[PDB]
Amino acid sequence: SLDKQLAALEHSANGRLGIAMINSGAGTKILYRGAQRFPFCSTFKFMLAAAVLDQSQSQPNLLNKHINYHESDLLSYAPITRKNLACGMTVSELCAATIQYSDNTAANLLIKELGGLAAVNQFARSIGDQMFRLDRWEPDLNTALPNDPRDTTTPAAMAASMNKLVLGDALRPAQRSQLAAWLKGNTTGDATIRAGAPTDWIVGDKTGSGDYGTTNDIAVLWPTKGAPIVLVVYFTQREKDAKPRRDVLASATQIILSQI
Repeated sequence: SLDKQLAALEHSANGRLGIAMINSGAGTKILYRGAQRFPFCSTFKFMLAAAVLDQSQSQPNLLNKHINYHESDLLSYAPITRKNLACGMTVSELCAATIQYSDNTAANLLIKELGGLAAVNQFARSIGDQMFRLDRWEPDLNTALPNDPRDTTTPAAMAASMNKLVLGDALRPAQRSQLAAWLKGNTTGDATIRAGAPTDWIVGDKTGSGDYGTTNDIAVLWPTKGAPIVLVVYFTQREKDAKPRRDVLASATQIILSQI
């Protein structure tokens, strides 16, 4: 039914579709391949910023530590860090660049600042997420090889972690609002979940893309008009150099939100 709809959609796009939708207002969930591993690509940056915002509770002044960096830190996608190379940036500025632009160098500077890759994995365990695993730095974590467990999570686990962080009480209200705000002001997701949603709902989201035409989006949606919704949509294809399919994420989103 909903299965056959999602199964036909993913078949028509030559790939595998991973979906978790949570409605905290009713508690209900919707899963499709919700316990299968998918390469998370840049959507891990949501967990990264949440880890910094988490620490900003213990250390308030963290959001203002100034980070100097070097030409050697720059990557192909580093719009904000490239611009500020000769001046450096604050931890809060790196978070915003990381979430709202998917700046790869900003992400790497934040990983190092948190205490390395192990620190991100530790943070996920600390909120009860046993599926998340970060194995590489940017941009290597986007290889997305089929059935490769590195840099993966499951849709259900990512949805549960986002729900706890953006809507649950894993963060204090200001941190939570800051995270929602960064998500809400994301500029990279106009053609994904935001497209398939009602046009007056407000959406906050983090995209990801990788090889194998991997196209990801994770979002909190605020209906005007009801209780908030967490939607994870992960999509990966069979051909290594396939074009991304943001339309498929749009189609999956309107198929899912039809059930509400």
